[PDB]
Amino acid sequence: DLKDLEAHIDSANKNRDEAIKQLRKLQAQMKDCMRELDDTRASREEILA
Amino acid sequence: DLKDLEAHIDSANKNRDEAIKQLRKLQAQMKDCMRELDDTRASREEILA
Repeated sequence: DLKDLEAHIDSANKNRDEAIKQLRKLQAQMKDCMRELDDTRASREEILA
Repeated sequence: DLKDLEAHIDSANKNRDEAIKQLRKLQAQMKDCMRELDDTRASREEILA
């Protein structure tokens, strides 16, 4: 049980890394989309107008 | 130590929940920006023409 919980801790930490890894990639992707959406909405709305 | 491992699993799972909670709010914003960019892509590509 100790080794099972120890291995489970690695799986729990590994599972947390998966969600954290996606958050890191999603954050970089969201920031790029948010930054682009800011310049695009500020430029496209002006260039299209 | 077995009971102590449960705290690490709870703490590790708690940290993953925090990242998942923040990722959920950020993942939704990323998809929202893509929708505006997609709508602006066709418009900027056609309105500019």
